Amino acid sequence: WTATSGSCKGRCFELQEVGPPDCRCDNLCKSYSSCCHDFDELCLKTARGWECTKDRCGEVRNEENACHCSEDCLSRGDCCTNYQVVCKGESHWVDDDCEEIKVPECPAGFVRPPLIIFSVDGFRASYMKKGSKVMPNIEKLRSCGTHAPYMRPVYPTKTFPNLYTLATGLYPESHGIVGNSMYDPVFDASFHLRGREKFNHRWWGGQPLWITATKQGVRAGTFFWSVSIPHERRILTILQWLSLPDNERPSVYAFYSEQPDFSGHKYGPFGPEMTNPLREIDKTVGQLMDGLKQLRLHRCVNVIFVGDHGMEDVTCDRTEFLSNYLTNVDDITLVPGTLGRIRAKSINNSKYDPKTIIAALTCKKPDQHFKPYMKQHLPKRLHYANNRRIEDIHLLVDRRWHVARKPLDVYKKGKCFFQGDHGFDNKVNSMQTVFVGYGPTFKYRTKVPPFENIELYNVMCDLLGLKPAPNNGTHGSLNHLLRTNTFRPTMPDEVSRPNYPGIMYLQSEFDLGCTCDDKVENKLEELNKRLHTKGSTKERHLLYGRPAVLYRTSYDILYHTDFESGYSEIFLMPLWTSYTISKQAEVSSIPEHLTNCVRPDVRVSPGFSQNCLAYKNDKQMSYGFLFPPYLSSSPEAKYDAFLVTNMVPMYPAFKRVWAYFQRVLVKKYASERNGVNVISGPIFDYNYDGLRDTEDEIKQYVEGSSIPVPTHYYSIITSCLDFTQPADKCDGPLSVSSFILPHRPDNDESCNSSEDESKWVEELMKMHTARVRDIEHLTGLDFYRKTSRSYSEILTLKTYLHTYESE
Ligand SMILES: *[C@@H]1O[C@H](CO)[C@@H](O[C@@H]2O[C@H](CO)[C@@H](O[C@@H]3O[C@H](CO[C@H]4O[C@H](CO)[C@@H](O)[C@H](O[C@H]5O[C@H](CO)[C@@H](O)[C@H](O)[C@@H]5O[C@H]5O[C@H](CO)[C@@H](O)[C@H](O)[C@@H]5O)[C@@H]4O)[C@@H](O)[C@H](O[C@H]4O[C@H](CO)[C@@H](O)[C@H](O)[C@@H]4O[C@H]4O[C@H](CO)[C@@H](O)[C@H](O)[C@@H]4O)[C@@H]3O)[C@H](O)[C@H]2NC(C)=O)[C@H](O)[C@H]1NC(C)=O
Ligand SMILES: O=C(Cc1ccc(Cl)c(Cl)c1)N1CCc2ncnc(Cc3ccc(F)cc3)c2C1
Ligand SMILES: [Ca+2]
Ligand SMILES: [Ca+2]
Ligand code: NA
Ligand code: NA
Ligand SMILES: [Zn+2]
Repeated sequence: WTATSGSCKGRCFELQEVGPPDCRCDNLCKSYSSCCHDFDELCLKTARGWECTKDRCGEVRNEENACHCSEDCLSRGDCCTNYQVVCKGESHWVDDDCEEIKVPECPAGFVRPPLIIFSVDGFRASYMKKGSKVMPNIEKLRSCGTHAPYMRPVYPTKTFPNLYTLATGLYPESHGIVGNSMYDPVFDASFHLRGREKFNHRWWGGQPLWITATKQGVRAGTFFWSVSIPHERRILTILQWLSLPDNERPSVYAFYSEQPDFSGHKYGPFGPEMTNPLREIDKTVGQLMDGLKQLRLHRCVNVIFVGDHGMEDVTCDRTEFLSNYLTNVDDITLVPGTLGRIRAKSINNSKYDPKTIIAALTCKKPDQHFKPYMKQHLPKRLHYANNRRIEDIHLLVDRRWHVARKPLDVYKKGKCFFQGDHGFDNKVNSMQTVFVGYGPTFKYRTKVPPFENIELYNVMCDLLGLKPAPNNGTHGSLNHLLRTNTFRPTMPDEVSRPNYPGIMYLQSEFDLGCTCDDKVENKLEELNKRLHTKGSTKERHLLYGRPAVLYRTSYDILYHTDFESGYSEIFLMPLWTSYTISKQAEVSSIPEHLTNCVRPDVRVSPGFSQNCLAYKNDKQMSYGFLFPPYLSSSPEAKYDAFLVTNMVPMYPAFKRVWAYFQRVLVKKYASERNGVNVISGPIFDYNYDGLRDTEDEIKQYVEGSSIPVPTHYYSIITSCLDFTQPADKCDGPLSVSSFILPHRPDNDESCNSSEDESKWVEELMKMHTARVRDIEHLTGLDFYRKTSRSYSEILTLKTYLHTYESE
């Protein structure tokens, strides 16, 4: 119930939301059908449109008008945005030359530069260049301010997850808005674009910027706008709020445009009909900036122009139907479109089996345009699993395609409406969106590399003097965007110090069931091999210092000629193995006599070692090595690679991947990058939360043993950004690529896996590309502790994702 017979007189776009049944006058009242009876008359005035003209200049104030051209409008804060231009001979903001804003130039009583977020729905990154001729205000923001060539959204690349990620700094799995449509089985409730369940606060987790601000004494404009409030009125409302007295005036504001997404769905991302909505958005930016100029705030406010996601060409004819794969299609519920999520239609159906659904969807058609996954097997870079609102079965849809349950769903929702959609994998080029920052706190005429939208919350907090709530950004990684207000983090403190074991065990103390043909025997070289075991080559193989262990554990540093490792006494294998391969390095084979060689490590007790007999008896599990024997520096150094302390558990199907990486790809990268440093290791994430598992969370061991089975294997591959310098003698910035490969007992993910590894392994690794920060979370390790570089620069490096998309 609403008693809509209250009034909006003096309450138009009030900031505090009043409680039912009392009627409302705020920017969401329309969405709730709760506005007071006189809201349209008083708060949505339209008379005479949005622009002054010469004949209105100095008019007598008429309070029916949408905006004002009368002499008193400036002091009232309600002039049309073109008032000074039409009536006082001033220029539009866009026609003024760019001049660096070295310091805020703010009116008396401003405590801090305000922040205005200008968010555009469906604004694909390439519109900045492709539409630049019809967007002159946006182009001035972009060229005069700080911009990225693009900004990466989160997955799924849908509106609500991405706008709420912008506001929170959180992955969708953590904030809880995991799609535009959702079912929460604990609540037994559904969230939809249409309707009323989406208003309940239990959907919306984390802490959005407006709450963060309010909690710390900073006032916030409301970030949401009911669809029927015209854009011109949204802008005039912001400008009116900016004229409030100092004690009442918000410091942070957002504008939201439904364009160009709305037209992009109908016309495609580059439809000829797209020119007009891009023009109209630019006009709106112009209104804002002209309005700020009238208030003398154009060199005071920080403005962020940001999109939520891009837009791809998608049509009804590019739809895959689950009815063409599954016999039992009426036993499932599908969340359809540009991603798929499947669950049982009835929780009472005990014949529902996800294994059989996954199998019926795997590599069935030669050009199949989606791939099924248990959510825990999705690329870790997506961070899309750890929420009960994410169904166990996920379909990753190829760009340009849709998935649906049955054909009747697509023509009874038989011709086609739409030409554009989004939601795909967030590394897809067409899903990338925009970022521009303009203002005193941003840099002048500065291009920055692409970054992820999860990082902006921290920066917006920095722009407002707020302490961010706990989030998934890496605070400091965007310091290079800012003139001032940088956040200067310290490196985390190492929690566990390593042991440095010497030779403490005799060979005969080991009963590991291992054998090695190594009984093959000099004082020149004897001292020399001892030196290697004490760390004499470590400067070459450990280039950025040893990783810091950020949790409590027992581990040993093991040195060798060709590699260094941090060996866990708890997990019976390395946490990390580091080695450098020069451009000139040669690949060799595993000699015949060493094919099955595993050697006891006399620095590590039998009790903290793996054993070969476990692998013999586990018919499912084999082993591999972290430092690859193929890249040994000499026949004698090769023996080190067969130490039991370099061994890790590997399914034979995974060994195909791993061996190709080690034998072929590492050397290829060293040739292309002028040497690489590699750090490899295991990851255990059995509860798919993106964070390192403790010992008691491990669900699988090598049969009969205490040797835990990794869920994934990582590698971090670092070289010199200036590739004329070798990786091991680099004076300047670094370049990195990394992966987190799922450790799976089949290659069902790769439909072409019966072919030679040269046709499928590298494609797999690109899909599972990762940020160093992703690996940090998953291992509790902190990398790049000892470089010549600034810590902020290193944080940027750690957040880099190598995407393997072209321009
Ligand atoms: C990205 O950044 C975020 C934010 O930093 C990281 O997420 C944090 O991760 C922490 C560890 O996983 C987690 O800490 C836990 O907090 C519990 C209290 O949580 C509530 O309060 C906080 C603070 O206000 C609030 O933010 C939480 O909000 C979540 O839950 C509500 C639903 O009620 C949602 O609205 C909201 O969207 C959010 O959901 C997300 O997080 C939860 C997990 O909290 C997931 O289940 C969801 O799927 C979703 O992803 C909460 O309202 C606290 O109780 C936990 O403590 C347990 O574990 C510790 C281990 O040290 C143990 O010592 C304790 O005993 C305790 O265990 C007991 O409970 C167990 C389970 O019932 C039981 O098994 C035991 O036997 C014990 O009885 C824990 O400390 C923190 O909440 C989240 N924060 C958020 C906002 O998500 C995230 O990790 C980052 N991601 C990456 C990849 O780095
Ligand atoms: O205003 C809207 C349309 C809208 C209208 C009425 C209702 Cl009843 C609802 Cl629910 C939505 N929307 C779109 C969805 C959305 N999802 C999450 N956050 C926001 C706010 C926001 C704005 C800018 C920004 F950079 C970050 C966040 C937004 C903003
Ligand atoms: Ca959107
Ligand atoms: Ca985990
Ligand atoms: Na075996
Ligand atoms: Na396969
Ligand atoms: Zn859309």
